[PDB]
Amino acid sequence: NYQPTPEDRFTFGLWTVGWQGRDPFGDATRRALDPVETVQRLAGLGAHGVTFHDDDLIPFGSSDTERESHIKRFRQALDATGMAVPMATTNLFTHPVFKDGAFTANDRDVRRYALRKTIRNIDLAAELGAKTYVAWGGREGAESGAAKDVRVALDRMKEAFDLLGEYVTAQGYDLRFAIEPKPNEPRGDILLPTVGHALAFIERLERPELYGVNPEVGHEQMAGLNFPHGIAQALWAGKLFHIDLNGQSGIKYDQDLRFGAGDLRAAFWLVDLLESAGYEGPKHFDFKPPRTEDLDGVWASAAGCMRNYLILKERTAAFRADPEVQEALRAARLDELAQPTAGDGLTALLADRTAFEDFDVEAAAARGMAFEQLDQLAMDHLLGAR
Amino acid sequence: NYQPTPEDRFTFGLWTVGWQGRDPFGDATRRALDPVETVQRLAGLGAHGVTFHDDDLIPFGSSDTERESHIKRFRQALDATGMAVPMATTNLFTHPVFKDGAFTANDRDVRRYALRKTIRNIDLAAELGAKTYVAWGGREGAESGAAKDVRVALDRMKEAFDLLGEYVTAQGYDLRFAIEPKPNEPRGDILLPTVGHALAFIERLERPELYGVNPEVGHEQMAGLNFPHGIAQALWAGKLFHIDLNGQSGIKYDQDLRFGAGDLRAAFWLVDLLESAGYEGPKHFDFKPPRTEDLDGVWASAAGCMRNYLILKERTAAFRADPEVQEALRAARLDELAQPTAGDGLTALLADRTAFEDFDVEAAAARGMAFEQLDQLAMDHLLGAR
Amino acid sequence: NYQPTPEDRFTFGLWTVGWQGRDPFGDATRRALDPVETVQRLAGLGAHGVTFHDDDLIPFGSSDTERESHIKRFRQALDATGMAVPMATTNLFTHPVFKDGAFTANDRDVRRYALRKTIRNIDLAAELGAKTYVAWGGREGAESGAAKDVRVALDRMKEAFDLLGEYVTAQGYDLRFAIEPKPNEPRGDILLPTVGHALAFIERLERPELYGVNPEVGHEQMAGLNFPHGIAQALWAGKLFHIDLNGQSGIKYDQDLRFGAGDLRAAFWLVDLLESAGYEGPKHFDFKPPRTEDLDGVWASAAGCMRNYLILKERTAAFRADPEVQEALRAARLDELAQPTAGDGLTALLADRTAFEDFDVEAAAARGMAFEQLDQLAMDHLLGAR
Amino acid sequence: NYQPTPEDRFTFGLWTVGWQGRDPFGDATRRALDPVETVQRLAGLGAHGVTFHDDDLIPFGSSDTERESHIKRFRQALDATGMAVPMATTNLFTHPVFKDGAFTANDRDVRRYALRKTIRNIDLAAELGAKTYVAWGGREGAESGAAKDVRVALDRMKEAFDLLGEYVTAQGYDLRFAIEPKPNEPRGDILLPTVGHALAFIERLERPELYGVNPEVGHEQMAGLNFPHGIAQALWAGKLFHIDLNGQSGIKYDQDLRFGAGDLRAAFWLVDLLESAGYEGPKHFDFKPPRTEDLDGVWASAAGCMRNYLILKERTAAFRADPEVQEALRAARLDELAQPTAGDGLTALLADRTAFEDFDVEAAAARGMAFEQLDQLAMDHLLGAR
Ligand SMILES: [Mg+2]
Ligand SMILES: [Mg+2]
Ligand SMILES: [Mg+2]
Ligand SMILES: [Mg+2]
Ligand SMILES: [Mg+2]
Ligand SMILES: [Mg+2]
Ligand SMILES: [Mg+2]
Ligand SMILES: [Mg+2]
Repeated sequence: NYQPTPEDRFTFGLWTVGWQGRDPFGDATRRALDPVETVQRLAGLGAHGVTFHDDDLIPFGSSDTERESHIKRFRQALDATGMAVPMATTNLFTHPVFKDGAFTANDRDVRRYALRKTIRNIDLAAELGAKTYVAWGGREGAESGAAKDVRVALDRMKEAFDLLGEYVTAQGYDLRFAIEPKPNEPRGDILLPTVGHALAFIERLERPELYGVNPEVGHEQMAGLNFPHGIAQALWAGKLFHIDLNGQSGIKYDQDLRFGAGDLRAAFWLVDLLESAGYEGPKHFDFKPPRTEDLDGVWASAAGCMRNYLILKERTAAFRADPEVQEALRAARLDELAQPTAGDGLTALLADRTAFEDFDVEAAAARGMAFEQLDQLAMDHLLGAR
Repeated sequence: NYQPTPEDRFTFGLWTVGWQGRDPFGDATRRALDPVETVQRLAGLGAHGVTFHDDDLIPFGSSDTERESHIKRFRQALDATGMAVPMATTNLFTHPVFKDGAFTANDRDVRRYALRKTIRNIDLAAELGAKTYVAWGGREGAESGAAKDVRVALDRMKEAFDLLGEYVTAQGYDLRFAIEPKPNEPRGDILLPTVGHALAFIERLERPELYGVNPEVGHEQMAGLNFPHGIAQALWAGKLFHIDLNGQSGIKYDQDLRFGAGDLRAAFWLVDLLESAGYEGPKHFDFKPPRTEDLDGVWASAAGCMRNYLILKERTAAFRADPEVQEALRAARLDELAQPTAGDGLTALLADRTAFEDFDVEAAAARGMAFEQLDQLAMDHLLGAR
Repeated sequence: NYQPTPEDRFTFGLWTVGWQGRDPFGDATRRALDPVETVQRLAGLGAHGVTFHDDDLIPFGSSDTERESHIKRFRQALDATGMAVPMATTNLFTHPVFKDGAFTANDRDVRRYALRKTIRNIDLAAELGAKTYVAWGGREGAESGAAKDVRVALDRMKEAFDLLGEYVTAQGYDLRFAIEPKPNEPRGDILLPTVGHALAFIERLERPELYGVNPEVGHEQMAGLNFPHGIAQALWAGKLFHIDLNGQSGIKYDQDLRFGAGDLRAAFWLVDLLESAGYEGPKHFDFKPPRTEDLDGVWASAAGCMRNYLILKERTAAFRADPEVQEALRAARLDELAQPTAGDGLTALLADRTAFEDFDVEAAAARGMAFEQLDQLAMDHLLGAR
Repeated sequence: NYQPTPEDRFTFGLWTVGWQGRDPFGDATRRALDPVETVQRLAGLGAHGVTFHDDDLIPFGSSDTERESHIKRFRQALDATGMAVPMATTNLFTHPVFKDGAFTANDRDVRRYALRKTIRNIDLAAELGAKTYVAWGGREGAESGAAKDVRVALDRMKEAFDLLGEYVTAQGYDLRFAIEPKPNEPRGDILLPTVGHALAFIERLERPELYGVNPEVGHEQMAGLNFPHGIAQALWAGKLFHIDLNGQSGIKYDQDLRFGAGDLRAAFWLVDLLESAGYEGPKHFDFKPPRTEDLDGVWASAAGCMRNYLILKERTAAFRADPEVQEALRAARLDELAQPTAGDGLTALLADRTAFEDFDVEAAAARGMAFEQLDQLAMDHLLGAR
């Protein structure tokens, strides 16, 4: 059985299964969903919780009276189901006012409203229990080269994040922020386009420890990059506070496909890394069930997300448990890459003649890497052909 | 006249015009070049200096006797011509021993030799006058997911860089390091794949002030990204210690085309940024004159690099000098993006009702950005159609 | 003053200037437009005419009576402004019924509703005077491998285009069909993804003379292909019945930027080929005025498209008439490419010893191609630097 | 034990296992191989045969006498191992003389040397028993816009393929031609960039029955295209004369990875289509054993290719025979896609009111497609989880 138990820590966004199918060239094919219904039906599927946008839970223009009730209805649903809200975020992209940006919009009033919209939802995620607030600067970018000065916009993004962290520190909320990076769509080019680009911005902030990254599979495969390597660098820096799982079939529009689909081998490697690294955070799914589907094909696609990750857990664990693989990893000197290069020091490395004058480049170049053998061992494990 | 004077600070690599035309599917079409000849012929073209690889100046396997003379011949050429050597680097990719890596190779002896090869050329760049040493980890990557643990390899890259900075600090060399980032080719995926990815690694080093980035146009256009935005973030962090200029015609093999070719509009924006920012460093050209050309088409392609940048200097300066553009930039509230969002503070932003309750999202959303007008003003300036 | 006149045959879509700004992450930012408004304003901007989808002119569900009023309004505007309707097409993508395809939908009733919607608007184009009917299978395609047997779907695409030629041939209309190819978006992979792919599909039709291509610049650049080259092969086959001009900044989503932006050099080589071949057809812009813009920005974008085209007409003509260029071309032996390779015959080539035995292969290979000097001449002719 | 036998018709290139590791940034890492060595070793690995370039078997410049000895050696090996030579091709890319193209080179003497080199090796293939001759115009293309008039170059490609069909038709050989399309590398843009582009070129030939396609998986995936779809259109046109199996990790350089790697799901859908269509031709691997590997790694890569294929043969067959899948397909109405859209005729469809007036468009659009349940059934059939 590859069934999900809330111990698997699988989370979905209200907007995932809720996607009504309105694409750029077509209209909606599915009706709108209730947040309460989604929490309930996602619970019988084995999920651990749900994440949300402000605009997903509280309609825009809603009075405070309507707001409190939309929340009370949602909390009674989470309480009665057992669901969690590990993460929250702000729609700072859908409304026409967020056309040129939110935090980096050329118009100051817009910037100032984006901050107020976000601070309000931060307050909500605090009382609901969320430990991470994600930010996706989807509109923070341009289609022309003189419409935004990146240098000056990175100043307005720093300000906003450092203001949002001055509020969390003042309030005493147990929240840490996570930047979701995308290279294009909805804007032509987005600011902070990669995991590395956001990881750098963080170290230029005032309280860099409150900020981290929320990487998405297809957001990096949209740029031709290896998401597992990106997760590795963010792990290597301690800045994987959240992750978004899905599928992407090339360098094209953001498909937001179910996990496992797209590049299957890269999903095998992703599960290998997270499980070797001990990722104890939410495994969040940001997929858009295709507009050709109905509500039954919506829940089927959310169960496949969970089933596919679980099948990969079993295949990636069986792969590292295999003595044949463990011997092949040793054949490929992966054990010797964890050995420090110059623990003797620079002075003693500079006196090693065996590291230069008495080194046989030619014997060493003749040494094969045995990488092809290790890789077919992986493919047969992924396939269950062992 | 769009002629280059050594005040333009144009530099080329010995390997650029020296490229003999050996591609993956074909053999060389051009003969090898002498370093001395290249310095001389690049000097009559108006260049300011030349950069070099160890293996470009000193053949591999060369005795110390041969080495000193290859250098003495090169220095007499630079002295007699007036050429500069602003930057140097190490071939840690061509030799078969660097197949799986140099600094992050699974085999420790290889790692230890890569360091010794680099420390030797560092010494040379010191005495020659170079102020930047560039590192291109072209082989630091994989084609399979179990052949390299990125987390452990980033540990071996940190060690090597922190060892190379322990040597520069001990020797007292006026050198700062620059990481050249590439996403793929020669390996399937390379470690530190973007400018952001390298900018992050730097802030995880022990002496982060000695390290910076050397971005290349086509290395970022290979990933679908906007090189001007990348230069902006690196500028915004003070970590543009060097730059590599060329052309790339899409997400494909590294074409290393002349500057101006490829995405011409992005080269207009690149020159705009560097000149607005006051880049006072070397404008280095990393182009491979096509293998269909002869030595006369080699020097023509190096003169076009310089001519194209100069034509763009004149068009980007005329664009920002135009009152019509200056009015359009004000129409697009680019002046208002340099205004801080909440200089009144968080407390006063939280008390501004005009930033939330009394804000007319609808009037603000109705406001157009006038970005299309500013952009045609740029296109007509680039074209000289004003 | 590169100013357009109706004699330039610049057309436009009603959905181009009409785009309201709705993208997959954002609501509409602009109001809907009345076709009579579009006709009149683009007639003051120098256009030759407009084009349309069925549901752009007659709202979906409209009764016959409402239908005829909408046409009569439109026609009154055309006749008053002198603007013609050179091409028509059908919306087979916006409605949910089309979510798995129109002619290739897995359900037969939808495939029949498509042809009928279509034939209904082919009559209308015959009345309005259109000479080309364009078809774009944006919904013909898939995101999954067992959702569409492409081979069976092509039999359904053949059936439809062949039923559509039987109807035109029976009613005696002076209309020809053109296929707009696109590689992806809205579907994961779209059937007939390139200009070539549909050139081949056309040859498998019963009446292959009624069918050509509507290439769109951005569509080929979403697969990393050379648009001038593909147009060359449609010009060679004789199947360039219509052209759709826009702009694209690489392999991403269909940005539908205004013509000239994206890759200026590609636009430079398209206007060369188009004007050296005598494309007497309509120069059609299928752009999307960016959602950051108001209606004044919108009309400024349509102006840019036509201005940008006419500048390139001025610089490609000057290029091909430059005596320096006409000498560079003879040096690159582009005159000899026009000489038949073997006008003497097979038996004569096989008897020739100068084509094998006595051919000096090392001399031919030492001859340069002089391609870089030619290209710098074209770069300076594009930028007004000659 | 998914173990290959010659009855599986798995062929190989001599340049595949022969690759020495030379890439554009690196020297050779492996020694050259003797064709007799390759024939024998791949005969112990379960292959049906090998393929070859002219210069892979007869060194360039070889005298007729040296020529005949090389053939006789090779043939002795073939006859001893039972391994056949199913396809031959010509190297028209490695020598400098081919740097601007072979059949489309701007110089006529090179265009004639090409056809003669070629015809020389077409004789050889007729002797060795080959039934397909493949042509790959890796050098036919350009990096500049005025270096090649594509329309005139296509007239030179037509001339050549038509002179080549006149020679085969005169000598009575049981050989057919196949075009290997590739989008880029070694040239900036290669002519006939896709499967479709050459399907159309073939139709413009005098004897269009002697010409099919040699699609390569990685070549289409270097343009972001679906290889199973393109093969479907070659199977539909009847022009799939040969297939080249490898692996590719997205839009980058031709990695020529071993089959199975890159996108496993694409390989899963290719083996489905190939085995459901009855492709009786040779299953040819055009991979490049990575330069990180020794000769034992090399032979392990050829084994992987054939093993990976046979596993997919096991899982696509089980998929299409699963009774659960055969019910999912009927639910996705893939049976109705096989029903003609309008077997009743045009006049009967136009009389039908149930195809317009009385069609319930909102019901059809509310019906789901059940595409996600089908695909999870194919994901679990691929991974052995059903
Ligand atoms: Mg997404
Ligand atoms: Mg997300
Ligand atoms: Mg480069
Ligand atoms: Mg470089
Ligand atoms: Mg388009
Ligand atoms: Mg179009
Ligand atoms: Mg290949
Ligand atoms: Mg091949």
